[PDB]
Amino acid sequence: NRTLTREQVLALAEHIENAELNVHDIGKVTNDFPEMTFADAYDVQWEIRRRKEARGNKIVGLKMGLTSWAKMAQMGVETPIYGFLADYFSVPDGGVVDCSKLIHPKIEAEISVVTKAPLHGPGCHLGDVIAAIDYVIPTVEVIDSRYENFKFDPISVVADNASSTRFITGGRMASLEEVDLRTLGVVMEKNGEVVELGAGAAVLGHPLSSVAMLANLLAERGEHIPAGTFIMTGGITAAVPVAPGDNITVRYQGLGSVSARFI
Ligand SMILES: O=C(O)CCCCC(=O)O
Ligand SMILES: [Mg+2]
Ligand SMILES: [Mg+2]
Repeated sequence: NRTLTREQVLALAEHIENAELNVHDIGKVTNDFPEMTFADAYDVQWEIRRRKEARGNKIVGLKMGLTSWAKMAQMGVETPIYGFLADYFSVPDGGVVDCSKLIHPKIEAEISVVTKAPLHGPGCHLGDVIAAIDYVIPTVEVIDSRYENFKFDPISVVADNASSTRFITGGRMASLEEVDLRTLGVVMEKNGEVVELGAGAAVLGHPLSSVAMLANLLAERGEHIPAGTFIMTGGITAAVPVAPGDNITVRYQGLGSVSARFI
């Protein structure tokens, strides 16, 4: 189920990573490799992860993307995708994000979890996930595809680490039993006014179902979710462009707010 040579996997990972590291867009890689498969793209993504680990970056988490019924159908896929989170992606509550290091960023409000027991697929279900959740973390993702004008496809997007670039944590980081992730209301304000809202159910019907799905996806490569993993479960709100000068505040029902400023 692969079409790339090893040399191509290595060179594509360099090419795609350089676009993020040097803040420029690129053509979608499937233009040059039309036969590229999901396994190829994940090969490329995991190689970019290796490149970052090799230079000393810690991988502090994983994210899930295309977690909407609408999102999957737009992309012609039947399942979500995942990507990894490097330590320098992390931004503190109330922090300042430098847009000069971003290409064409947008923000999404999400809910994250940190696990306290390993999770394995295949066949991981909602019931398997519950006790493995330590606590939840209100999180705003900054997504920033390295493909120009968002002219892409899901295979290219996987290869580009699912557009990951920054994430901002904040609010109250509470045990799972204190929080209903299905009914969790989230309100995104930008420049002083409400611009988007949503509920946790927008994530596959339940954000914990996204965690179960992630375990199953990882199992396809013989991987799993180790205890202690931070997982961003998916977009609760629609993605919103951000630019220098913007202030955002995202309010999480019963869990405070997450804020950031852009320059
Ligand atoms: O849902 C995500 O977090 C990944 C989205 C990747 C595609 C995009 O850049 O819009
Ligand atoms: Mg650089
Ligand atoms: Mg996201």
